[PDB]
Amino acid sequence: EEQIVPFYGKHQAGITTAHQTYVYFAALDVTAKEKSDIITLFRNWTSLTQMLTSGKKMSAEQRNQYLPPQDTGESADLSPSNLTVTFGFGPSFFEKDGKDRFGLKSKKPKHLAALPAMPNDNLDEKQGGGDICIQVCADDEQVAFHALRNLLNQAVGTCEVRFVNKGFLSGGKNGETPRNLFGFKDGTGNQSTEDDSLMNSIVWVQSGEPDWMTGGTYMAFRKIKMFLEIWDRSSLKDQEDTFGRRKSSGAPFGQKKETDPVKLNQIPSNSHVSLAKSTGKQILRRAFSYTEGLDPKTGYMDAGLLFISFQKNPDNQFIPMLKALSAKDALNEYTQTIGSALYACPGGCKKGEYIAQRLLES
Amino acid sequence: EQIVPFYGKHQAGITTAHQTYVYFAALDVTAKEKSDIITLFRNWTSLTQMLTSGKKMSAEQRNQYLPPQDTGESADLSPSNLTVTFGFGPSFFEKDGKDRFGLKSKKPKHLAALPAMPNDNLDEKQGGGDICIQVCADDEQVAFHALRNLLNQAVGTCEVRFVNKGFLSGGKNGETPRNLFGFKDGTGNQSTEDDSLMNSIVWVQSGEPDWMTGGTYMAFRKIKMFLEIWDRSSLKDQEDTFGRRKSSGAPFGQKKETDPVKLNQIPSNSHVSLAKSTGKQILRRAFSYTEGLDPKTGYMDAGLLFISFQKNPDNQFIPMLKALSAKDALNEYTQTIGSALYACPGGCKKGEYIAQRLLES
Ligand code: HEM
Ligand code: HEM
Ligand SMILES: [Cl-]
Repeated sequence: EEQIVPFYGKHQAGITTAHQTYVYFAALDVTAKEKSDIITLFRNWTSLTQMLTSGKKMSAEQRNQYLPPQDTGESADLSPSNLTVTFGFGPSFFEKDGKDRFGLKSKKPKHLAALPAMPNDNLDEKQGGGDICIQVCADDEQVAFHALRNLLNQAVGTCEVRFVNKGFLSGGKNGETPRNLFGFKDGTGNQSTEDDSLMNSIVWVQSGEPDWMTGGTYMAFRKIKMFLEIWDRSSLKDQEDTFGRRKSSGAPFGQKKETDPVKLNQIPSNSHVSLAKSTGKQILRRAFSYTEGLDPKTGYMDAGLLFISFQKNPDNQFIPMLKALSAKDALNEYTQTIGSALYACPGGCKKGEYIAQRLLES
Repeated sequence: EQIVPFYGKHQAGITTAHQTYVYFAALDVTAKEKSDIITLFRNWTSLTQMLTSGKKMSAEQRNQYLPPQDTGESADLSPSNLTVTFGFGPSFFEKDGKDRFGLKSKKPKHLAALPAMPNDNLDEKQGGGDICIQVCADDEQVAFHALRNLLNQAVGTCEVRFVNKGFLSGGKNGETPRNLFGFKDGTGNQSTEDDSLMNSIVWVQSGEPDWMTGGTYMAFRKIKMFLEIWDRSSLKDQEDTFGRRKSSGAPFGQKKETDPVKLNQIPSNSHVSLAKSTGKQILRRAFSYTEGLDPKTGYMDAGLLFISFQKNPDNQFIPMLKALSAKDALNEYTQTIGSALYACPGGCKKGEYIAQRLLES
């Protein structure tokens, strides 16, 4: 065994866990009618995820060769590649069209609502929302896709799949901050995910939420198109100015080191770093780049960021950033948000329990 | 050092060990003069050399008012066995009966659109193209970085026709990589380290324009794979479709993946049976793709970027295509939605540029 990340724990993996290279990110709508159908679904997803992340090798026997294989096979020879699978629920899981579909509204999390419309949104409704999100990460795309596929396979009959995105973010060979598609290092401003205390104040829900959220968090999702062709033709100055860091070093303007503190009065008031840091709030950003062939509409490379961030309180920590950035981020010149969602992520699973058990009345 | 020589007798990325990631693009030349194309090929040479060598694109950082020459996302990354391969389609040589660039006298012997086959549902905008670029690396970000910087240099000269990307992970202990059907992919290929076998299967050695010497032809097919129909099929149906066992990858009746196929032991209509029975060899070097939900099926949109190399597509590849399109069991679970044939020049010598002998220095 080698690249394994415990599935069971105080929290779900794939949040504070070291950033893997690949993500597959899916949203589902529950079409089933009874909570018991959903319990079944969550039960099976638990077994299978445990199996997948542990590197438990599925086969060996597979009796009755007239039956479908229970596993799709393409990961048979592959390392678990730090596979994590994270689950969350959107507003619509709890209340859809003013109806409480599953008797769950009394256990609705404190901060779970659609994100407010923002300026420069060009949201595709079908590229956001959804009853359930599944975030699958691994250091190997094939491993990640294998997981999503086997998980989605189990949801046939109960859910319809709403969207499946995938992305990548390679870190440096020597552990440097991974660079996004704008050539800039991404994640410098995050607090240390290995600092349990900082993660408890930023990410982890500890109280003031339904019990099933304890050791959970909220996940904000934004699919943000990045106009590479316009960016690439911009001067280095314009690029650096857009962010308030230098491209190479990743250092804040005026500072020498990437990890030096940002000096606010040294970067434009309209820079991405400036706007986000002001407001004074912290989130845990854990984004991945995407490319999706040619945009049929522009004829250019369809590319962007799968912005994913975790926060114990999206209203206090994330939305104010979103408000500030959408107003006058210099970055707005080179990006546009085309998908949006907010998910509530349950606390971790204890061995012998299933995901979100405490939410569907065990 | 995860570097693969760019310069050599052949272009890299053909017999070179299969990397995990590919970006596969086609371009149309919109420029009018050969000299524009020479410039394009000259620049692509410098940049490819630079990129594949792991030369870290630096030296200075001045004139902050200019766009940076390099996009930067690969700054911290190993070259990850980056290879970049170039080829040309029929349309490079002749468009509308006219010879666009004075190149028809050096047209390769076998370069034509593949014939339409039964079951084809070709999207014309998912195939053809004047120039293909195949970018492979063990790291998607490195591969995308290369394509992007290469395409960036083509602005003004070409328009991009399509960009595909795919993956195919080999086992932790070097097993044959499995495609999205869970089956090992490439067992039947001869050894790419057997120079003689590669000379008879892949490499052009004579009877072609001189710029093709140590070149090859690249057949491309974008083949959708219906994962949801496959997944619901019995193991028997799956194994029967191919004529090998899923796990071992061994031919029916044999114990080992590399044991010889015994034809009278696998269905008449199995993929392996029909392909082998043509008596012909190709070099398959495919990658899986996923592209989100198909808006039409509502399922995963997934398949194979089938890429194969052969010295003579008319003798080696087309007869396979004929046989398989007729009655391959696999036709139940796949459908070809893009097609192209490209002629790949011989390798570049240091101080020369790609396809120079065709464009005449
Ligand atoms: C929901 C939208 C986004 C939010 C809420 C957001 C938020 C943030 C935050 C909080 C920081 C750290 C600032 C600090 O406290 O020091 C940051 C930095 C940064 N963001 Fe974003 N961001 C968003 C979208 C994007 C996009 C589309 C890009 C494009 C690549 C991007 C690139 C960067 C870069 C390069 C930095 C450098 C600072 C760092 O990561 O340490 N962000 N962003
Ligand atoms: C129509 C395009 C294709 C052609 C021309 C083609 C050709 C071939 C050839 C020549 C072989 C070697 C057989 C032998 O001599 O032992 C082979 C084997 C195989 N093909 Fe294909 N193939 C095609 C499409 C596909 C697709 C879409 C898949 C998967 C979806 C696939 C999966 C396989 C597998 C699993 C094997 C056996 C393992 C191996 O020896 O490579 N093929 N194919
Ligand atoms: Cl699917």
